[PDB]
Amino acid sequence: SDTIVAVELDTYPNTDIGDPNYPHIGIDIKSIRSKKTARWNMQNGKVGTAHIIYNSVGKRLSAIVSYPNGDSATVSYDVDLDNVLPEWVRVGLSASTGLYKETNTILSWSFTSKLKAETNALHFTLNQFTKDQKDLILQGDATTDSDGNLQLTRVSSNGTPQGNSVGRALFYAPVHIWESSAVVASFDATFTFLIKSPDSDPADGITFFISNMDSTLPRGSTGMLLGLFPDAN
Amino acid sequence: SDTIVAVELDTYPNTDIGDPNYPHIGIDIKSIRSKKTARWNMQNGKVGTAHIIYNSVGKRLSAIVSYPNGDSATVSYDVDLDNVLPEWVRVGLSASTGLYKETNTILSWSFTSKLKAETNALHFTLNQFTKDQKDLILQGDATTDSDGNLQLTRVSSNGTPQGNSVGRALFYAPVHIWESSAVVASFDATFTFLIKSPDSDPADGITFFISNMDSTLPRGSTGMLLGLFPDAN
Amino acid sequence: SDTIVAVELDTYPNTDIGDPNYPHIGIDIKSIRSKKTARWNMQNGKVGTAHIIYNSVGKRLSAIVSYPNGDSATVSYDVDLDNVLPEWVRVGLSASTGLYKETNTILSWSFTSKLKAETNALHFTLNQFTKDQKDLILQGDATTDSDGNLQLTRVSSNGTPQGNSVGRALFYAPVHIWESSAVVASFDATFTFLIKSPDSDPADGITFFISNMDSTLPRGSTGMLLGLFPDAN
Amino acid sequence: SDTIVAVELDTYPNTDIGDPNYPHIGIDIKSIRSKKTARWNMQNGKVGTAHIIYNSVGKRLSAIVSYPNGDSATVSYDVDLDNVLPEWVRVGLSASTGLYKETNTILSWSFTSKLKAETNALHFTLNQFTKDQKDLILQGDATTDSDGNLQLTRVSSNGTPQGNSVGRALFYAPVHIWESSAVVASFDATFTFLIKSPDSDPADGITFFISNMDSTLPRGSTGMLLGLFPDAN
Ligand SMILES: CO[C@H]1O[C@H](CO)[C@@H](O)[C@H](O)[C@@H]1O
Ligand SMILES: CO[C@H]1O[C@H](CO)[C@@H](O)[C@H](O)[C@@H]1O
Ligand SMILES: CO[C@H]1O[C@H](CO)[C@@H](O)[C@H](O)[C@@H]1O
Ligand SMILES: CO[C@H]1O[C@H](CO)[C@@H](O)[C@H](O)[C@@H]1O
Ligand SMILES: [Ca+2]
Ligand SMILES: [Ca+2]
Ligand SMILES: [Ca+2]
Ligand SMILES: [Ca+2]
Ligand SMILES: [Mn+2]
Ligand SMILES: [Mn+2]
Ligand SMILES: [Mn+2]
Ligand SMILES: [Mn+2]
Repeated sequence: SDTIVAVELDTYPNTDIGDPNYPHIGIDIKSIRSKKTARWNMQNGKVGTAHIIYNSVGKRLSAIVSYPNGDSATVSYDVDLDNVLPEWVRVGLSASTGLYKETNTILSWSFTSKLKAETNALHFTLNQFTKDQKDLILQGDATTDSDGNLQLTRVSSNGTPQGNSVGRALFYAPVHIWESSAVVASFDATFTFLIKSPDSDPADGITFFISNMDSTLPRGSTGMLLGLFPDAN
Repeated sequence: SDTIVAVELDTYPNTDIGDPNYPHIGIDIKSIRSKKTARWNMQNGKVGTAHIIYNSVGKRLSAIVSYPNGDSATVSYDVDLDNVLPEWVRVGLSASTGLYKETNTILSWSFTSKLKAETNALHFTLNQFTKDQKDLILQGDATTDSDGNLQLTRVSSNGTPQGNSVGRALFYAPVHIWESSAVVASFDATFTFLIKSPDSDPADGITFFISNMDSTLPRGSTGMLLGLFPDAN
Repeated sequence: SDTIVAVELDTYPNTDIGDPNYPHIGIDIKSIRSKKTARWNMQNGKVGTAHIIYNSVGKRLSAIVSYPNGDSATVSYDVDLDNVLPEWVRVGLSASTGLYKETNTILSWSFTSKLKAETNALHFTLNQFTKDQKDLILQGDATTDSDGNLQLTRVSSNGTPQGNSVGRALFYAPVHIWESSAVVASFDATFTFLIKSPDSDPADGITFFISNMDSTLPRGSTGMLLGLFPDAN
Repeated sequence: SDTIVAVELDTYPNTDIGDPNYPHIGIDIKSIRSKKTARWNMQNGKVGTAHIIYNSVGKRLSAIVSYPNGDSATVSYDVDLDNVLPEWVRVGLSASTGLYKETNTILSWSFTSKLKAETNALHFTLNQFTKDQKDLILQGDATTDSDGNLQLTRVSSNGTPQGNSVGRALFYAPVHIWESSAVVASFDATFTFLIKSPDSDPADGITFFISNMDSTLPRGSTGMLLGLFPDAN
């Protein structure tokens, strides 16, 4: 059993497991059933930006996703992540397709963790994903293509997405997401993405997630489960 | 009428104007009557650290003050500061003494503002306050001493604090604390301080504050009013 | 007499005052006659990036300018800037036109100064130049337009550049570019620009510069003198 | 054969292999015989700071080490590190004792790498070394003690250093120290250390180093060879 915290860019409504009946952004604390969601107008073929922000003093996990034309969606959830995650974690990106499909392309990814100037800190930014990105752990169908972009889920040589794909990219170094001696733990994550499908109803979405160090893809996690959970509890 | 947002390190309980009956940290939104407070054990003669954190997605102003031995106090307040402050501001530090006194010594001050990589951003750190600090606006009794520390309120050549003192230090450049085109505005401030008095009941406290650009010290603002407000409304 | 250090993007060869017979990048230490230059292929209508880097341990001022297609020009000069500049400075951007013209448009500007975690530090990034940018000091013809870009030299409502223009933009807060107690002083500057002319031989260029605090535009400084020097000595 | 670039804090003069006849700081490019050295007054029992700075435009590797009382030593060497190191590396700290001994205690370590806002970047800061620091690779005698400090070489429960010790600490994630598409590669490293011996002539020193990813401690590298080289060529 992996422990999971995640911000989800859910493009396909699986209303049976709690989804609203539209594309949406959500905050997932140890369950695919988001503790809080917001309506999200996904824009086929456009490059969006997700910003995730957490603060251990305020104990609020906040996320906003937006597109160059302005359209944004925002969700927030009161949660003390020091009561959820282990001391050391890995951070990652995941994505899935199912019966409906889409590109799950990452163009850039940034993360910053700070423990507080006796500050422990970790920060990375990736704007070009080389073929052998030695500081990323790729799982499932995730690969890096010839444009220097990360393809979380399978895409054909044409460029057309495929269904029933799962893929995840984890940063190589573990993250001291909190330590006992800290008065301020905090982190911020940013990624830009390109989701494009022929489907007038694409699937399934992208997430940013935090998990225990040794986390691999749970069996039975494609489509609605976003490569994060074994079931829908 | 200046517009003021402030985190206050209130060392003296003025219970008539809403104070708890102990030293405390508070969040002040356009009034000395803190919207939220927390018990704070001030430690005479020790160097404390204040950390202030705000996020426009979460709309939570959080603050924590602590000492090297660990003792911390934390307060948070839900407020959308985009609905309170003007677009351009100055950030500052203030402090007062009244009938009871204390040193209000600043040893270091950091600020970071980010508008979101089309990011407008401003960040400064001051660990030594030279005699003519050309990037600080000093108001009232504030001066910089021979140890490279900032003395917000008057201290004699001996080193003994004086009463009925007011002093403020504002950063020279205005701060674009938000702009309309932003999806993420956020800021963080940090300062270390040394509060020392012969009084078994020192007064009055230090604040970090944000205000309109042309803000000067309001008349009638010493002691309990912390150099921020003209009255106690 | 202002004291000036500058990296120059010289688009027009004024061979009489030391220029090479091509567009070039140069390092200017208290004289328009660059201490060191490099050939630069300016690309009409494209957005370039200039990166300026200095280190007080290595005592090397380095600059590189480049375009999205890759073409770059690099120049370096051994100089101890602690022996040239005053303790407190302002940093800026300037540009000129003369008999030949060009747009001198700034789209983004970043600066970072660090004195060394007892670090004094100042850092700003400007990606949108609002109409009233309260943290920039505009001089001469410099204004901000309706696209959120900074126009160092005059451009007509059409968008066509004009000749005999001078303009400079200085950051509002002075910069502690060095202090005596430092073991490491260092700074880095970045700006992106758009230079466009109908002229098959545009003029005159853009610079990033450091100067004394009270520096205004010297008389007789347009065209080849880049708004920095009173003469060509 | 590992490829090695290193800044060395050489406390013991091994004059047979090129050392000056005093403690010194040096720049080591693929050989223990420093390309450039500087006199260094090591201060027994005091906490020093080393700052290492490199820039791909200036192609100068610079280093400065200093103590709270001010005494500093500075060395610089013109070298294009893009012509020396592989694309992906690990960064580390090493230290040795031999016939003479000393503590080789690291209290803090920071590193920052930037490829240039299409910036790839990696940055970490470690101010407390927990018992199981999951983001450090420890080699040889390196361990973390009960004060949250890293002990590169063996120290007894008393706190007394031991001779013939070797130890290295490498950051877990590889570092894209340069990529072909970059116009600016650069990095900066900082570490604070405590070197203390009963010996009026302690040995051997601490280094910061960059090496190929799979680098382990070369056989025959203790004492004068600083855990970096197999021989003295
Ligand atoms: C019909 O359901 C399937 O397809 C949808 C959309 O692709 C997924 O959400 C789901 O998990 C299944 O894989
Ligand atoms: C007795 O009241 C005075 O002194 C206290 C403590 O110094 C202040 O809080 C107050 O504003 C007055 O100046
Ligand atoms: C002919 O010279 C004029 O025009 C050129 C190019 O515009 C400038 O460099 C120069 O200073 C004069 O203004
Ligand atoms: C006598 O030489 C030995 O001791 C010195 C100082 O400890 C080392 O530099 C050297 O490599 C050997 O180990
Ligand atoms: Ca779903
Ligand atoms: Ca009070
Ligand atoms: Ca010229
Ligand atoms: Ca030696
Ligand atoms: Mn969902
Ligand atoms: Mn109060
Ligand atoms: Mn020139
Ligand atoms: Mn040596």
